[PDB]
Amino acid sequence: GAPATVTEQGEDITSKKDRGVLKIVKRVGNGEETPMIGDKVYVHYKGKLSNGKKFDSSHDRNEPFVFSLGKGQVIKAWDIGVATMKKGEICHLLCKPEYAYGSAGSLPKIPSNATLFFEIELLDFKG
Ligand SMILES: COc1cc([C@@H](C(=O)N2CCCC[C@H]2C(=O)NC2(C(N)=O)CCCC2)C2CCCCC2)cc(OC)c1OC
Repeated sequence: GAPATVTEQGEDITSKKDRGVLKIVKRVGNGEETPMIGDKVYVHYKGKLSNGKKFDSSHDRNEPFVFSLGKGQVIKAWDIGVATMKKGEICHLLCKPEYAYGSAGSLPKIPSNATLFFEIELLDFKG
C-alpha cells in the first residue's frame, strides 16, 4: 500500500534520524518557500491508522484544516512534516507512535502504540 511505499522509499525527516517520520512527496509544490514557526497553515488531509481501523478526512467535512505551525497544536509528526512543505505540495507521511500519540494513545480514535499514515496537501500559509 501507500504506508509500505513510504517505509521503503520515504525520506527520514526527523532531527534524531530514528525513522519516526517518513515522507514522500506525491505532488511538487510551487517555488521554494516553506512555512515558519507560528505561521497559520491551511491544509487538506486524509489520515488513517496504518493497519486501517480508522479514517479521517478534512474533505469529508468540506473544511480546510487550519493550525499554527510549530506550537504543539498538532502531533509532532505534523509540526515536523508540514514545515517541509511548499505551497501546493502534496506529501505522504508515515508517523511512528513517538511522533504521534505514543503509549497513551487517545480515546476513542487512537489505540496505544499506533503508527499513523497521512496524505497532506498544503493549500496556503501566512505569518
Ligand atoms: C486524537 O483526536 C483526533 C485525531 C484525528 C486525526 C489526527 O491524528 N490528527 C488530525 C489532523 C492533524 C493531525 C492529528 C492531530 O494533531 N490531531 C489533533 C491533536 N492531536 O492535537 C489536532 C486536531 C485534532 C486533534 C486522526 C483520526 C484517526 C485517523 C488518524 C488521524 C482526528 C480527529 O477528529 C476528526 C481527532 O479528534 C479530535
